[PDB]
This record gives sequence, C-alpha cells and structure tokens, in this order.
Amino acid sequence: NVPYTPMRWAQDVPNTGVDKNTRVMQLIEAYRSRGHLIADTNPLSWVQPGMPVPDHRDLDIETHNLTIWDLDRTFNVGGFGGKETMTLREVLSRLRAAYTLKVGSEYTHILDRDERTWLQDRLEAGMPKPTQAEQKYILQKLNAAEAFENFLQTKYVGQKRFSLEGAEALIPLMDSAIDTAAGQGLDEVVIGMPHRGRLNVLFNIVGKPLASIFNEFEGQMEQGQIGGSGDVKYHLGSEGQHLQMFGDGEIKVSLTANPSHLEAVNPVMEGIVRAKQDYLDKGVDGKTVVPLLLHGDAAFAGLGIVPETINLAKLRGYDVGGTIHIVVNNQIGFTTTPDSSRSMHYATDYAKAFGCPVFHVNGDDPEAVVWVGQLATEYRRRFGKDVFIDLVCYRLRGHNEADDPSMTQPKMYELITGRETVRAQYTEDLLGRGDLSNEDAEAVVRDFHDQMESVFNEVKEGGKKQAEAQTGITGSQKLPHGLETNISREELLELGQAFANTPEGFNYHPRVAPVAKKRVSSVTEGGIDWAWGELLAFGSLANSGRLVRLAGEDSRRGTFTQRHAVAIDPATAEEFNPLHELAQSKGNNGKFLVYNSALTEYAGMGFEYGYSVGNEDSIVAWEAQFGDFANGAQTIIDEYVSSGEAKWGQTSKLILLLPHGYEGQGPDHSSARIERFLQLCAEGSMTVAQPSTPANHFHLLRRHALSDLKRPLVIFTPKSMLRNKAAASAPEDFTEVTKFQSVINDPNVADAAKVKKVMLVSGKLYYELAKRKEKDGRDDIAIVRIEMLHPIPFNRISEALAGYPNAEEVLFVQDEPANQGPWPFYQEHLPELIPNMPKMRRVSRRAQSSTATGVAKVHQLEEKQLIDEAFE
Amino acid sequence: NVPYTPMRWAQDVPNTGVDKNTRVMQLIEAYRSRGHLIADTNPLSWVQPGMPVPDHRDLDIETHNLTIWDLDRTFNVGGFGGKETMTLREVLSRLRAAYTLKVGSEYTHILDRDERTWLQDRLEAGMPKPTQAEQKYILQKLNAAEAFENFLQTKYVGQKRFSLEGAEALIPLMDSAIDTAAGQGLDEVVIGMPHRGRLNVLFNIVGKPLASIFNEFEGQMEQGQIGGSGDVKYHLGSEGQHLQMFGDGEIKVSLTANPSHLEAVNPVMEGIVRAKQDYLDKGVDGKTVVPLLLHGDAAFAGLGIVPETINLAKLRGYDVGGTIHIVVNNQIGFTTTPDSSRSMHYATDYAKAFGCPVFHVNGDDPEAVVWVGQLATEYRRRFGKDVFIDLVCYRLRGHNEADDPSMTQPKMYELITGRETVRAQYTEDLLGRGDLSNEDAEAVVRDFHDQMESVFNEVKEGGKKQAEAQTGITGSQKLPHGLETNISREELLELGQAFANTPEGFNYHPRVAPVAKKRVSSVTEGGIDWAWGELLAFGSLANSGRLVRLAGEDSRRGTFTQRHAVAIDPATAEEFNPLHELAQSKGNNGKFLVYNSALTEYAGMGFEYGYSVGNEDSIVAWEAQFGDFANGAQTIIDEYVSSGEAKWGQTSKLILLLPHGYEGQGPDHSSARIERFLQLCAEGSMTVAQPSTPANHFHLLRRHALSDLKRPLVIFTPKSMLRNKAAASAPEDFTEVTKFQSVINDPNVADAAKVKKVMLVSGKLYYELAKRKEKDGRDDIAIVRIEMLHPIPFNRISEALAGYPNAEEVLFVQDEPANQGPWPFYQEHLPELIPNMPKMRRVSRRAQSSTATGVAKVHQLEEKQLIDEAFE
Ligand SMILES: CC(=O)SCCNC(=O)CCNC(=O)[C@H](O)C(C)(C)COP(=O)(O)OP(=O)(O)OC[C@H]1O[C@@H](n2cnc3c(N)ncnc32)[C@H](O)[C@@H]1OP(=O)(O)O
Ligand SMILES: CC(=O)SCCNC(=O)CCNC(=O)[C@H](O)C(C)(C)COP(=O)(O)OP(=O)(O)OC[C@H]1O[C@@H](n2cnc3c(N)ncnc32)[C@H](O)[C@@H]1OP(=O)(O)O
Ligand SMILES: CC1=C(CCOP(=O)(O)OP(=O)(O)O)S[C@H]([C@](O)(CCC(=O)O)P(=O)(O)O)N1Cc1cnc(C)nc1N
Ligand SMILES: CC1=C(CCOP(=O)(O)OP(=O)(O)O)S[C@H]([C@](O)(CCC(=O)O)P(=O)(O)O)N1Cc1cnc(C)nc1N
Ligand SMILES: [Mg+2]
Ligand SMILES: [Mg+2]
Repeated sequence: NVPYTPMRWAQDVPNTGVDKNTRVMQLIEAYRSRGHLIADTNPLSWVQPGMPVPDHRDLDIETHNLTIWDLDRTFNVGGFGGKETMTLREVLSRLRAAYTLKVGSEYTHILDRDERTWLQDRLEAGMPKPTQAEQKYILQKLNAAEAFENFLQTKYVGQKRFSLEGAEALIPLMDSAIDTAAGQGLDEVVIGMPHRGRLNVLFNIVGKPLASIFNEFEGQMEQGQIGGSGDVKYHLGSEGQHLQMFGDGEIKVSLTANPSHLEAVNPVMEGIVRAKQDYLDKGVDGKTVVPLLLHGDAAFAGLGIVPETINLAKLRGYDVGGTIHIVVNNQIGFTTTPDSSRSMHYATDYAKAFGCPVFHVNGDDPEAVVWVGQLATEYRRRFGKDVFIDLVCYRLRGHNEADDPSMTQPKMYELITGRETVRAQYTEDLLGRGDLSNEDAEAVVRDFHDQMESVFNEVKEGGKKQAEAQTGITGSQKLPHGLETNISREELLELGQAFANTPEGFNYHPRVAPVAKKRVSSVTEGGIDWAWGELLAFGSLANSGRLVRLAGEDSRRGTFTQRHAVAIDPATAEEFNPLHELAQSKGNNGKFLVYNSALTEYAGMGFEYGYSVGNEDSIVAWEAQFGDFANGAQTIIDEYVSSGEAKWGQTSKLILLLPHGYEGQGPDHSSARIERFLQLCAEGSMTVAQPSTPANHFHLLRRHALSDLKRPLVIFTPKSMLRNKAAASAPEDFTEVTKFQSVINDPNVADAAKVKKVMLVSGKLYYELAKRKEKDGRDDIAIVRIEMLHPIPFNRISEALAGYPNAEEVLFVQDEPANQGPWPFYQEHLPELIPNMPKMRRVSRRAQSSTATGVAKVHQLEEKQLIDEAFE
Repeated sequence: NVPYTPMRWAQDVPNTGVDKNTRVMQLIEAYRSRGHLIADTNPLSWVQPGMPVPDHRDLDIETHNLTIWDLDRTFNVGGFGGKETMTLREVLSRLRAAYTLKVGSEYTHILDRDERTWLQDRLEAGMPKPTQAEQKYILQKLNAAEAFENFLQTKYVGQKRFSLEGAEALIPLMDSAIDTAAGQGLDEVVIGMPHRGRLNVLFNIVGKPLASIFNEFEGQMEQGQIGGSGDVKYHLGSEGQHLQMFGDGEIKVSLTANPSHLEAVNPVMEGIVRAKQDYLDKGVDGKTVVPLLLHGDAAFAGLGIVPETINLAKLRGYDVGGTIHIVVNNQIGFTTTPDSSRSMHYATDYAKAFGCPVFHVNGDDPEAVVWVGQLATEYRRRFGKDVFIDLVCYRLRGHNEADDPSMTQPKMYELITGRETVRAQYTEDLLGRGDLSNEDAEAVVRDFHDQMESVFNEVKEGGKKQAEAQTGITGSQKLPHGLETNISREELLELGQAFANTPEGFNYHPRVAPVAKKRVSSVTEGGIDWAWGELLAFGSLANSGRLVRLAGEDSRRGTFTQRHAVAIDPATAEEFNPLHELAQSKGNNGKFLVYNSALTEYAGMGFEYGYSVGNEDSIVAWEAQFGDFANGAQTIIDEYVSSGEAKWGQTSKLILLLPHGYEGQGPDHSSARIERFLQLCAEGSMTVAQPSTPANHFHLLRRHALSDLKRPLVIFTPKSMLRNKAAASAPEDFTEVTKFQSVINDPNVADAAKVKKVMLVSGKLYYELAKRKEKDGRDDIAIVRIEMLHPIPFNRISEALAGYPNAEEVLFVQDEPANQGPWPFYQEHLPELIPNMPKMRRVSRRAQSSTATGVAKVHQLEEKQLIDEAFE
C-alpha cells in the first residue's frame, strides 16, 4: 500500500541540449500546478468506473528526462525551500510532502503575484504541530457528533433525520473557522445549509437546547406565528453565541430557514449579510459579518443558481467581502454517481472561472481539517475574495434511514460496511503516540452519554399533548387604522428644489434638462407624472431618516426613460443623485441608494428578499424590466415571499414593481400574470394593487412604510400611461388628501338617478372608456375603478353600488383574455360578499393559450371590438 | 500609436545563480500562458473605467532578469520554432507575432498533452495567406451585411429591427464554419440565437427569400397553424441548403424558434441535435449534426441556464459531440456596462471550469475572423469537445433604433460616432495592396443594390390586405375516433416472460428478485400494480418498432423503489434491461432507453421538449422526483410547452409524469399544483389527467402514442397508491377492455333509485370514501370518478348523473385547500356545460398560503374532519 509509481530502470543520459537545471525547475512547476491529481484525499480505496481519468504523466521524472542517476547530484533551485542549491532527492521529498499527502491545493491559476506568493509560502511551510490541549478538544467535538447520531438511532428507529455519519469532521471544521473569526475581532457569522447533518449543527455549533430537539421527535413543534402551519424539523433556524476556547473572544452565530428546493438559500443569505453590514457602517475596511455556506456535491455541480450567485461577489451593490464555501463530497447523490452528475473532473471547478483558490482535504485526518479551516478564514480577511473547501468523505447509510443502497451501488458498499469510524481511529492514534491516557479517553465518552440520558428522561416525564387544529394567520397582525399620509407644502417645495441645486460645475444632458425643469415647476403649477410621484414618496421617507434601496435592470435611468434618479454630465461623466444629497443634509442620517442589477431574476429578487429580512426597518424595492420575466424567479415567489410567515414565522415588507399593460408589443411584453399572484393569496398573506393616478401610488407606498403590518406589497405599474396627460395629478392631492383610496367613484356623473349600468374596471383601460363616454354623451353609465385587488374592498364597492339605486346591470371589463387577469378571482368571491348585487357580466378578450397576439393590426381590431361590446 | 512598453535602460547583469537559459524558457511559458492580456483585440481605444486591470508584469523582460544587453546573445530554446538555438531578439519577435496581434488564445489550462500540442502547433505556424478569389468572397459577404441594414433604415425608419451594425464580421465567421463542416462531410447544422442581427442571418446564411422579410415589415405575417396567434418577426425560424463555394460539398442549415426570455433555447436546441443524430444511427464515430449557438455578453455571464446546459456535454444520454459557441461582445448590455454585469475578467471564463479552449478575435480584421472559424470547427471534429469564440466589436446605434445612448454613456459614444465601417476599411486595404481593381470594387456594390431595389418594387405593386380576427386552434387537429388500444393475450405473456429470460450468469439482488417473480406470475393470475402497468405500455410500443425514451432523477430504479427498469447483479455489477432485449429480438428495430438525469429541472425538461421536436415519431417522457420541483422549469412550461403551437405552429407530444398526493410529508412533498396547469389550458392546447387504476394509465398512454393529435400530455401520478392492493388490475382489463375511460361510475350500487347524493372525486381519495361507505352501509350515496380533467368530459358526467333520477345534491370532494386543486376550474365551467345539474357544494381543506401543514398529527386530524363532513 504505497501510493507512488516505483522508480524505473534506465541508462544515464548526457547533459546536452536543454540543461538539467532547467529540467528540475520544470518539475517543480509541474508539482505546484498538477500535484493534486495524485494526492491522498480519498478515505476509501475507490475509483468510480464510468469517469475519465486525467493524464498525470507530468509528475514522473522520466517525462522531464531525468533518471535515478541524478538523485544525488546537486542543482540550482532559485530560492526553493529557502535555499540556492539542493539535490534532486531533497527536491522530490519536499514537493511530495507539500502537495501529495492529505491536502491537495489549486492556486496557480490566480493572476495576482502577491496572492500566489502568500498561498505558496504557507503551503510549503506545512501544518504546525498542535498542543495536547488542542488535540483533546478535537476529540471532544468528534465524540459529540458521533454520539448524538447513535442516540437518535437507538431511541427513534424509523424516523427520518438525514445523518452525518461518514462525515463527522464537518463539526471540527466549522468550529475552527468560527473560532478564527472571533480572534480577528468580527461581529457575526451567518450560516446557510441543506438537510445533511442539520440537527447536528444546530446542537453542536449554534447551541439550540437538547430538550427542543427531543420534543420535535415526539411531535411537539414550537410555533413561529400564531395560527401558523409549520414545517419539517430540518428546515428551521436559530441563534446563539460562541466563546473562544483558548482566548478572550466572543462572536454571534445565526442559521437561516430554507425550503426543500436546493440552493435557493444562496442569494437570500447573501442579502442578509449585506443588510447587517450596512447597519454597522464601518466603511471599506469593515465587512465584519462572515457568510459561511454549505453545499452538497450533486447540487453544487448541477443547479445553475450556484454560479449565478457567485457572479455577484465583486459588484458595487452586492459585495460582502468574500464567502467561505464548504462542499460535503460523499461521492453520491441519491442513487446517482458522479459519472452521471457532472462533466467536470471535480465538483468545485467553478472556482477556476472566478479566479479563487480550492483546498481538497481528507475527511479521516482531523488535524488537517482544522488547519484548512483556519487558512481559509485568514485568506478571506486579507484579500476579500471567495474561497472553496472540498471535504472528501462518505455516506454510511442510505439516502435516508429507510433505504437500501446495495440495490444500485453493490461494490461501493462492500468497502463502506464494517469500517472503523473517524473517532475510533483518532483515539487509537493519540494513545499510540502517548498524547492521551486511557482514563481520559474513557471519561470523554462517559460524561457526554450521561448528559444526554439525563435530558431525555426529563423530557419523557412530561406527558404528550394531543393534536389541535390550526386556525390561520389572518388576524395575527394589526391594520393601521386612522393613519394620515400627506406631507406639508413646505416639504413638497423642498423636494422639488433638489433638482435645481446642482453641484459646482455640473450641467445636465440636453434631453434630460427639460425633465428636471418640469420637476421644479410642477410642485406649484400642477401636472405631476407617474415617475415623479414615485420618487416623491421614496424621497420623503428618506428625509425622515430611513434607508431606502431600489434595485433592478436599468433602474437608474428607467426602461422607458422616465426616472432619471441619477444623472450624468456629458462633458466630464460626473454623477449626481439629488434626493440622496437632500436626505443627508437634514441630520436624520437618511439614505437613497439606487443600483443597476446584473441580468438575473432568480438571484436578483432573492437578494432583495434577504435584505428585507436582515434589516426590518429598511424600505426595499425590486423592479422587473417587464413583468413577464418574473416567472424566472418563481421559486422565490412560491417558497419565500408568498408563504414564509405561515411556515416559519419570518416576516418581510418587500415591494415588487412589475410593469403591465396590453399595448400591442407581443406575448412577452404584455402581462405580469395577475391571475397567478391572486391564486397564491389567502389568509391576508400579501397586498396586491393596480393604481390609476400618481398621487394614489404615493399614498399606497407611504401607508405601507409607516404601518406596523409586516407583509409584502405587489404593484402592477404602467408603461404608456407614464406620459398620459389625463392621468397627471395636482399638488393638493399630495398635501390636502389624507389617505389612499381603494375604490374611486365616477367623477363625471351629472345625475345619479339616471344611471342604469355600472362598469367595474382596473388600470389603464379606464381612460379609454371615459373618453368614449364623453364623446357619445351617455348619462346612463357610471365607471367605477378598483385600485386594491386583494384584499377585496367589498364595503366600499357596496357603498358605491348603493349610490345608484336604479341600476339593473353590472359589467366587469378587462383587457386580458377570459382565463387571465382579475376576473377568475372576482367572479368566485364577490357575489358571496355582496349578496344583493345583480348578476355580473364579463366583457373581455377571448380565452387564449398564449398571453396576447403577435400582430399589431389585430391588437387594434380587438380593442375596438371590446369597447363596442361594453357600450351595447 | 505603438502598443508595447518601450525598452528600458539598465546595466548588464552577471550570469550567476539561476542560469539565463532557464530565464528565457520561463519567458516563453509566460507568453503562451498570459499573452492574451496585452493583445490587440479591441477595435476601439477604450478602457471601461470601473473594471479592475489584471497584473501583466510577467510579460516584460525585466521581471525575468534580462536586459537590452541580452538581445543579440544566443540561447538554447529546446525545439521552439523548430530550432535548437536562437537569439532573444528572434524569440521575442516570434512570441509577439503569435500571441499579441489580432488573435488572443487561452489553452494552457487543458490537462491532456496531445490536445495542448495540437493547438500550440497551429497557433505558432500562423494564419496562411488567402488567395484573391477568397479575398473577394469575403468582401461580397461584408457588403451584403451592411447593405441590407442600410436599406431597411431608409425604407422603414422608426421600426424595431435590432441591427448588426458594428458587428458585420459575424456573417463571414458563420459562413466559414458552415463551409468547413460541409468539407468534413457532415449532414446538418442547427443554429440557435437571440435578437441581435437575426433578420440578417435569415437572409444571408439560411436563405429565407427577401420578399418574405419585406412583407413582414408591411404587416403581412405568414401563418404557422390555422387560427394561430403569431409572434414578432425576430422570433421565427427557417430551413435551407448551403453549397460549398470552392468545393463539391453541400450541407443543410436550420434555425429554431425561441421566446424573448434569453438563453432558454440552449437546452432545446441540444435536444433537437441529439434526436437527429439518433435517427441517422452512425455510431460512436458519427455525431454528424453540428450545433452552432450564439449568445450576447451580458446574458452569457449573468443567467445560470448557460453553465447548467454546458454541464450536460459529456454525459451518457446527452452527448452530441461538442458545441461551437460564439459570444457577440459589443461591450454593453442595454444601458449597463461590464463593470456592473459580471465579476469575471472576460465573459467567456466559464470555459476554464470545463477545460475548453477560448479564442478572442478583433471584429475589424476579417481575414483573422475567417481563420478562427475554420480552426474551431476542426478542433470539434478531432476531439469532440466544446469550443468558445469571443468576437470583440461594438454597437453603432442604441439598444433599439428609438433610443439615445449618449444619456448614460457619453464618452464611449464619442469614440463610436463617425468611424469608418469594416467594409470601407477592408476595401481600402485590398486596393492598396493591388489585390482588387476599382471597376470590380464598384460592381460589387452596384449589383447587390439593384437586386434589392427590384424585389422591393415587386412587393409594393401588390396591395395591402386589411386586418382580420384570429379564430383559434381548437379544431385544427383531429381526434382519434374509434381507435382500440388493447393487446392480445399472447403479447401480454411474452412481456411477462421477459423478466425470466436473464443472461447467462446473471442473478438478481435478494430484494429485487420478489418483484421480478411477481411480474412473471401476474400476467396470468392477477394483481398488476401501477409500475408494471406503465412498463407494459412502453414495452408494447417498443415492440411495434418505436424509439421510447424515459429520463429523470433516479428514474432507472424509481424514487419510491417501484420501477426497476434496469437491474444490477450484486456480485459482478453487470446491468440488464429486459424490455430493450425483447424489443430488439422482434425485427422491427425498436428501442427502450432509460437514463438518470443530472440534478436540474430547467435543463432537464428543456432537453426532452427539444427531443420531441427533433423526432416527431418518438415517444418521450420526463419525470420529476416530486411534482413540487417543477416550478424550477416554469419558463419552459410557459413559453414552449403550453403555447408553442399557437405562436409558431410548432407541435409536440411530450409526456410529463408528476407525482402528487397529500400524505403528511410536508409542504414541499405534497402538490404538483394542478390549479396552475389548468389556468394555462385553453383552445384544447394540452391534455391533463389523474387516473386511478393501472389499466387506465395503460390505455391513456397508448391512445396518445397511436393517435394523430400532436399535443402534450400531463399526468399526475401516485405515491402511496403504488402499493395499495385495492387498486390492482386483472389481465382482462388489458386484453378485453378496448378504450380509455374518462369517467368511472360507482361499481357498488345495489339499487339506483335509492340514491340521493352524488359525490365527484379525482385520484386517490376515492379509496378512502369507498372504504367508509362499505363500513357504514350507506345505500343513498354514489361515488363517481373523473379521470380526465381537461378537456372536460361533460357528456359522460351528464350521462352518469342522469342514471340517478332521485338525486338532490351534488358534492365535489378534494383533498387540496380551497384555493388549490381542480375546484376553481370546475366551479366556473361545469354549471354552464350541464344546465340542469343541481348546485354543487365543495368539501375540502380550508384555503391556505402554503401547500400543506408541516405537522403529521394535524394532517391526520384534518383528513378525519374532511371525510366526516362528506358523510353529513
Ligand atoms: C391582506 C393583508 O395584508 S391584511 C388583510 C386582513 N383582513 C382580512 O383579510 C379580512 C377580510 N377583509 C376585509 O374585511 C376587507 O377586505 C378589508 C377590511 C381589509 C377592507 O375592506 P373595506 O372596508 O371595503 O376597505 P377600506 O379601504 O375601507 O379599509 C378600511 C381601513 O382598512 C385599512 N386597510 C385595508 N387594507 C389595508 C392594507 N392592505 N394595508 C393597510 N391598511 C389597510 C385602510 O387603511 C382603512 O383604514 P381607516 O380606518 O383609516 O379607514
Ligand atoms: C385537448 C386536446 O388536445 S383536443 C380538445 C378539442 N376539443 C375541444 O376542446 C372541444 C370541447 N370539448 C368537448 O367537446 C368535450 O370535452 C370532448 C368531446 C373533447 C370530450 O367530451 P365527452 O364526449 O364527454 O368525452 P368522451 O371521453 O366520451 O370522448 C369521446 C371521444 O373523444 C375522444 N377523446 C376525448 N378527449 C380526447 C383526447 N384528449 N385525446 C384523444 N381522444 C380524445 C375519445 O377517445 C372518444 O373517442 P370514441 O369516439 O372512439 O369513443
Ligand atoms: C435530488 C434530491 C436530493 C439529492 C441531493 O444530493 P446531494 O446534493 O449530493 O446531497 P447528499 O444527499 O449527498 O447530502 S435530496 C432531495 C430531497 O428533496 C431531500 C429532502 C429535502 O432536502 O427537503 P428528497 O427527499 O426528494 O430525496 N432531492 C430532490 C430535489 C430535487 N431538485 C431540487 C431543486 N430540490 C430537491 N430537494
Ligand atoms: C435585459 C434585456 C436585454 C439586454 C441584453 O444584453 P446583451 O445580452 O448584452 O445583448 P445585446 O443587446 O448587447 O446584443 S435585451 C431584452 C429585451 O427583452 C430584448 C427583446 C427580446 O429579445 O425579446 P428588451 O426589449 O426588454 O430590451 N432584455 C430583457 C430580458 C431580461 N431578462 C430575460 C431573461 N430576458 C429578457 N429578454
Ligand atoms: Mg452527496
Ligand atoms: Mg452586448
């Protein structure tokens, strides 16, 4: 059992052509670059049959024209090993000690010279010898891991737990990293991980009490929100403290919640970290919250969210100072082996796309594992980049504890069954080297088992409760009754004047200057448009002293060239952000931050959700270029935004701004899928709205921000109505009107006793129907608008209908096809809530498989037909 | 304007320590590895302000301790340049000619020695000088590109076309690659691409007639399917032939359809290629259909589908012999620059994760572009791997032709406005070197313009038609009336006996052997379960002579350990596929292929959709581990599967198998979201079903396969009912019953005149209600099952209800919450279709924000409450 190729027999060759010193230097470079391909990193003696084996002919002395006859000759090595001269025997020895034992490293692809040299120096110095105290501490942690698993196996046989057996070195690795961070003087560590070994991490790393875990197994679950539904035990989070064992340091540790969908926690936990860093506010030399992110091998290589999130690491609005990644490589999926899971040689090969180091380490050598953890944390602190650790281990049982792995992997499980554990091997080693006594070794085991037995008995004394029905979360938060959302006239003029206080030598671009002038004049003359209404809202909130953050694709200028939140000087390329300046000059320390995102919907929306969870007192908004591209973030919508409160008791106030409208641009630029969002709504989970005037948009946003109802808000925003002159607002609407309106009654009804038809509408189609009514002089019709779709304002709708006593019909008019838009929701729910209402009649486009037509002439024909049908 | 750092002044150094020959060898290695960092590949003199600049101190002679005094001395270079000895002046010259001009290359990261040597030899030989005929051909192609764009600009000013101006070298690049493929003797080239320069490629590469394009601009659109909706002009496909200009070769060229959602065509076009290769059947040395895939720079780096699809390249069921990728790098998104779009240095850095070569080429040197195209196609044919080309160019106008790019990028568009085009520069060069006459140069322009003017006038003679309403696609395909789907008794016994004809020294695993025995005995005794019903269907179809393909996560064994389509011997690890063997021994050349996929839903389902389009006569099925994870492939469901026929006239017969059932495993293992699929259905777009017996599943699959209705099928499959003994089927049900049943009436009604309540149900809840009915001895109830959900079988439901004349109530019973499951669809549609039916009454779980509870005791309590409510 020796791992190297034996020395071969050959004749001595002459020192001609390429000199032999040159050849020895090439051998050194080869080992530094490709030595990991023959390192002792696999605990099993296993090669997967279907996988290609890389060429490693570069690592034998024959390929560099050297021979056994050169082993005792001396050569110039140019500072290798801190020496100017050396023999080939000593060169080989050192290279093999550094690059071919229990740690394999990839770092030569890095472009910066100082980085490379830092890593090179530390790897060739070697792992320092630990003290006896340190060694005993590692043994305690290994014991705790294995003991916990065995206890649960004994007391609860069939139950699903996803064990960590085969990979117990994870516990001392994570502990090493957290301990190093505490020594550096940082503030917090945030963890995200999957199912494998979660209960073990909760107990041994975070410090969740043992009584809680046992209760979970007996069927008593802790409640997150009153009347909540809940979730399985391996999807929950917690908080705790960590004290340094051989130091005076202390750090906070947290673990976040997540669904079954693998790798969906990656963008969410990045956002949490960024929000926490922003709150502490320590500048560029800060970055004092550390992200620690665990993965599995099959998921890491397969799912595309992983590289998508790593791509945000060095960008202006997303940087968090680097992430420490750990891949638990147990060499198997569920019943699938690496030959069917990836086309890369290693699972961690995405690192080479981003220019980051990789360390592969054997999971049966605990001292090496602890060293690698420390080295990774130090690299992050110095260089501020991502680092990747690959922990090579195995899975002792099946995927779960009810499965038989021999059916599909017979040969692999001949090697696994009947091995001795990592705890056993390490205990044997220490006793052998005289580093530990037998009395000590036995006490370590006995003490921990006594602790667990004690707690278990205490838990079983208390009787088991019986099941009870879950009520719901509808009334678990209060509504802001009697809150006023108007600003003063002084405040409105100051906001307007922010676009005139340009810096010293700044000028606007010729096509932007008219927009700025209109903003200064409108706050006293009238004609405020949609975009200026939105900015007035965010600006007012920033003045009061809040952190406002807006992010999305092309969101600084706007997709429709309407926002201009940051302006650029054509001559010098200087930037200017008016509202941020004004906020910072009022002494409440408010901020207005605007960012252009990368081209992602899954990672984009995920990051913003996380930001909302990490700072409860911030105002966050994500924008989509068109609302049609939001289906690329469906996982986030379904698993976090819509259902997080009911499952885990995690609350959020994220705002989604989704453009919407039927205007003839085709099937992927028309519909944000209102029907889909209205399906997800129940128990008052989130608010859904589609306002028709800038002032109403203003009032909706401000109500959300100033209330104490912590639930999301989804707004369907316009595209062509942005520049419609009939939709503009007057200043009195921002300063004298006090509240948001959920239903707006018809403002052009002469006599209410002559009305015989009522039309209900939502959004931009109002302005077409009103136009036609005026032209044809109809005094028997009344158009009523619905601004808030969910929850249903049935009291106001009832009040409006009651104002027209001679009405005979009610028409529901929408632009969308009959199987889309708000009609399906309303035809089901509204008749029950208003019993005395006449039967409703739909007027819309026909039902379709696609969203809209692709021909523009057909769109125009359809619209004419629709409005004609509405007016008999 | 010289691009190199000037030589510096210094003293001559002694030849001590590390020898100078060693230093010259290190300089050679540095240029081969990192020389691309200073190459002349950018047409503009532009450096983006916010982006980090890599260290390139490795490329100057000072860092290797050499000096101007070494330039004329001679050194040993070990075969570089085919010489044993050389001067430093000549070494620098050659290195700079190979790695620092108009082509920059990355290839040193490749692990195989033979690959590296092949590339190294060709790059250092250089680009061969082209003939005069070849040169004139390049000029014709450049002219065609620019001329086409200018014509459209003149005749249709405002209209959106997404121009290729700034990147016209794409046309000769694509032509070079296709021409090389024709010379190799291959069969077809399949193209997938986005919006940028699509109309140009359709005309100049594929050969779509010019009349068609002009008609599109005037509003007349070609119809795909009768009564279809359509799509915009830059989302369409076509077919054509390509003849070799200087050869006797000929090849077929195709371009596929796609939605606005970027990069969603990647898995689809890979599947198309694989299906076409499988049909030709030329073995391992074949792979004679070439995939050519175009991208944009922002999308390539940002979206996660890109690396997810590249990961399938070398896997057993997905390999297509390599893909040629072209990234059109115009150094801008919409209004977003690279500093805000990616954290990688180049856009093509994912290549280094997979071990593939990259070529960067200047878009203003057409001869270099043509060379790179040829070299890439040759590399693919020899090594069978992916290759990446980065074409560096610019965007002349704004994102579209109605946008002003100066507002956000002032300085960049000072360099762009008023340049001379690539056609102009190349014409000037050829006239300068005396390779072309002026008469020739003028004819090239005049002839093409005359051709375009001719066609345009012809198109405008014919009058413009007026718009007309679009009818729908419901009746555009026929239904299989009077088709019988039963097999003979001889056929059924043969299928059963396939599991007894094991190979020579093969034995089953002990826990699999009972399943095989039961399969042999059941085809005569009874008790056929769900899994055996499914396999009997696919097996029968394979025998008749069809290619049957099944793919999904853990689909060979099955998630619930139920399928065992391929078995493994514990002693030798040999594999056995019974049904494939039987099919191949019947002389119709049928196949049964089963594959375990990687852990992806987006790339997985996309690949199978593509396979169905590439071979219309195959049976394809994609399976999900649980139906809850299908929301990760929402883009494919919404943009291709549900709506492809209505938009482009592209038909498919894909089968989706999605597990479903409420059994107490929590919110991410319970619901496949039936309500969402039923929203998407309209115009008879696809079939949706939930059968309750194995024989019915058999008949449904066979009807789909043998009919001439080319639309998808979505089936909701069971989890616990797989092993329910009350659900098993007898052999007569496969051989004497002739058709699939859409409604199954109650088989335990003694007297029909005593029934006073009718219950409607679908799926596994039937077996609970029937159980209770028998226990309590209720003769006033009748339970009726609905097997096909869409389209609605209203004639059969009416017939069933008419059989109970004294019925007073109708109850709709489901397990799902009230805002989920089939209730929303049915409460809307069914009362209209059956006017005389009593009012329906729902019996279900309450409406919820999440899918299901997380506690198991609560699940049991809910189920009891539900069934009690049903029976008064
Ligand atoms: C969805 C959520 O996040 S909370 C929903 C919780 N409640 C329910 O779902 C109960 C069922 N729903 C209902 O009874 C109704 O739909 C209601 C009460 C929510 C609204 O019906 P109406 O009375 O017709 O609407 P109206 O606009 O008059 O609302 C009255 C008050 O509720 C407040 N309100 C209503 N919806 C919201 C909301 N989403 N956020 C904040 N305040 C709200 C209004 O500000 C108003 O306050 P006021 O006392 O100053 O007038
Ligand atoms: C969804 C698609 O891809 S095709 C749908 C096209 N047609 C429509 O949408 C029209 C509206 N729908 C309807 O009229 C009804 O729902 C129908 C006719 C489709 C079925 O209603 P019923 O008559 O109650 O159902 P029933 O099961 O008796 O169907 C009768 C025949 O239709 C055939 N059929 C019905 N649905 C399908 C289907 N999805 N695929 C194939 N054949 C079908 C049956 O095989 C049967 O053939 P038979 O004459 O040999 O017995
Ligand atoms: C395919 C799959 C698993 C295999 C993971 O392999 P690897 O990453 O190597 O991990 P490890 O097991 O080696 O540590 S676990 C898991 C599942 O969902 C796990 C349960 C859960 O995490 O909720 P299951 O119950 O269906 O098996 N599952 C189904 C699944 C599929 N696709 C997604 C996106 N998410 C999933 N949860
Ligand atoms: C963000 C975005 C575009 C920029 C692409 O930049 P790059 O990849 O560098 O290409 P190029 O333009 O430099 O060649 S084009 C496009 C859009 O949808 C294009 C239209 C279309 O392709 O259908 P739009 O009309 O909203 O701008 N769009 C919106 C968009 C967003 N997200 C997805 C998944 N798909 C999209 N179509
Ligand atoms: Mg694994
Ligand atoms: Mg671009």
